[PDB]
Amino acid sequence: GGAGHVPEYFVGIGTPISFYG
Repeated sequence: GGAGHVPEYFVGIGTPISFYG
């Protein structure tokens, strides 16, 4: 996400570098 709690790391690359909620 951006400032969430759970990691939005679902992709392999380095796109998802935040957390969602």
